[PDB]
Order: sequence, then structure tokens, then C-alpha cells
Amino acid sequence: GGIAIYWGQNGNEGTLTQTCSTRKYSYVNIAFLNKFGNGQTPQINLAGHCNPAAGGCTIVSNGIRSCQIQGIKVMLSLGGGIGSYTLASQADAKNVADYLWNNFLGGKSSSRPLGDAVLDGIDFAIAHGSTLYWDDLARYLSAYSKQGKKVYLTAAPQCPFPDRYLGTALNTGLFDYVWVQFYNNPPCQYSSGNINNIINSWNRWTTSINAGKIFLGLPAAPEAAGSGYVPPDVLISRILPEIKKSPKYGGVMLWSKFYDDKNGYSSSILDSV
Ligand SMILES: CC(=O)N[C@@H]1[C@@H](O)[C@H](O[C@@H]2O[C@H](CO)[C@@H](O[C@@H]3O[C@H](CO)[C@@H](O[C@@H]4O[C@H](CO)[C@@H](O)[C@H](O)[C@H]4NC(C)=O)[C@H](O)[C@H]3NC(C)=O)[C@H](O)[C@H]2NC(C)=O)[C@@H](CO)O[C@H]1O
Repeated sequence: GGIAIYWGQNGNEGTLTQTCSTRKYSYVNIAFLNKFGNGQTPQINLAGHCNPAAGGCTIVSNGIRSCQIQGIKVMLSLGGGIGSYTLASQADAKNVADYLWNNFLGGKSSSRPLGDAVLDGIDFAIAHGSTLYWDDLARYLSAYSKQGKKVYLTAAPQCPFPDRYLGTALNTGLFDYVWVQFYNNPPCQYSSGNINNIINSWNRWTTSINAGKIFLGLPAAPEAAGSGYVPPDVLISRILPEIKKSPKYGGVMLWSKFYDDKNGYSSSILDSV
């Protein structure tokens, strides 16, 4: 399979162009659009990379196009660990979908946060807030694909199945790629010497929801998460040999680019994914 990487939450992790030119990632999720819904003005946060206000982040279009020409699919990640992002109603879902279309997809806007580049899709990283209307948002976004260009739909649900926020949305069967987060969740993550919980969790995710492919989400380094880190050798010799048996196996997802560099994770596991 391939590796999906999250980019954008640390200005020292390099440009999007450099990130994709490493030839180690097949998918890149731009994190994050952490503010929207309930009447709020949508706002993107790319840490120290750029300031979105006044088109300060429109330069990212160069990276987006550079990645795409390399066959890499780039999605705008909604949510994240921090943010007042939410959906107050089904109408709110429609408004946000149209916003995303005109500002990040095939629509039109005089203030597209990341430039004129057309992202490949939208990533759902909803970890808190509203538990409703996310399935509506998925449906509305998906409906836009009928205009000519496919709007990819991906999701980063917590490993505890089913996911409290993305369960209904994933039940629609509209998602192409689902990278489950097997960390920051003791019941379904790796523990020194024990891979039972993560494997048992993987079996539940691959034998339920209907999506294109399912990925194994992990922290790129011990510092990347509070818990759940899996040493490269363990992943390679114990975990990958098992999860890769599933026909739905898509590969591995990593948080994040910054921590991948400091730990050299993808460089160690790439070929085994
Ligand atoms: C898919 C998913 O849900 N992923 C989870 C991760 O989100 C989570 O990692 C933590 O994510 C939050 C954002 O959600 C991130 O917060 C960011 O922190 C940086 C560093 O302090 C801030 O960057 C600074 O921004 C200011 C302006 O706002 C700049 O002036 C300054 O230069 C920036 N500094 C740097 C170093 O660039 C961001 O502003 C802030 N983002 C937001 C939206 O507020 C945390 O840092 C992430 N923590 C880690 C360890 O990466 C992860 C945690 O394990 O869990 C995933 O599931």
C-alpha cells in the first residue's frame, strides 16, 4: 500500500512541496480547517507555515499542484485536536459544503485560503463537538463529484469502534480512504509487547464499514502522541504481516510530517507498507 501523511501543524516540518518530493507519501492531508459551523467564518490553521489572512497562505497552491503532478492526492483536513469546528444543523452542513466547494474545490471564491489549486478531496478529522450532520456534509460534498471531477472523501476516526462522531458518515459508504487512529486510545492501540488490542480493533474496522481502503494510523514518533507509538521493528515484524492480509488494507497513516522527520519513521517502514 501507501503512506498518508498529515502536514501543516508545525512550521518547521518543511514546505508541502518538499514533503511530497520525498517520494514517501501517497496521500497528504493539509491540517487543519479547525473553525467552521454555527455561523462562524471558516478559518484554516497551518501553524507557523503561513498566515491565511489576506491570502498569506495562497502560496500553498504551488505545493498542492507539485504533489498532484506526482500522483499524490491532497485533501483538506477538517477538525483536528483543537478547534471550535462544528455543525449546528443540516443546513449548516450544506453551507459548509458549498463553502468548501467554492474555496477549496471546483467552485469559485475571491479569497480561497490556499490558492487557485483544486484539492482532491476533504478529510474528516472530527474529534469533538457535534456528533450530528457529518453524514449530511459527506453527502453534499459527494454530490459535487457529479459535476465532472471526483471529490475524494477521507476520514480519520478514533480507533474505538464505532466512532462517536464519524460512525454515521462512514455508514454512508461514501468514503474512499479511512485512516483509523490507533493511538491516544488505550483499548485499541499498541502496548509494549502487546499487539492484541490493535489487531482486534483492526479486524473490527475492516469487517464493518464499506470504504475504498482502510489504513493503519499511527504516531510517527513517541512525541507525536500521548500514547500508542509502535517501534518500527515491531510494526514491520508483528503488525504489518497481519493487517496486510485484509483485502481492504490501504497502507499506513502518520501523524505527522514534523515527527516523521525527527524519528525517520517512513524511511524505516516505507517498503514494508
Ligand atoms: C487527525 C487528527 O485529529 N490529528 C490529531 C492532531 O491534531 C494532534 O496534534 C496536535 O494538533 C493540534 C492542532 O489540532 C496542534 O496545535 C498546534 O500547535 C502548534 C504548536 O504550538 C501551533 O503552531 C503555532 O501557531 C502559531 C499561530 O497560531 C504560530 O505563530 C507559531 O509559529 C506556531 N508554532 C509552530 C511550531 O509552528 C498551532 O497553532 C496549533 N494548531 C491549532 C489549530 O491551534 C498540536 O501542536 C498537535 N500536537 C502534536 C503533538 O502534534 C495529535 C496529538 O497527539 O492527535 C491527532 O489525533
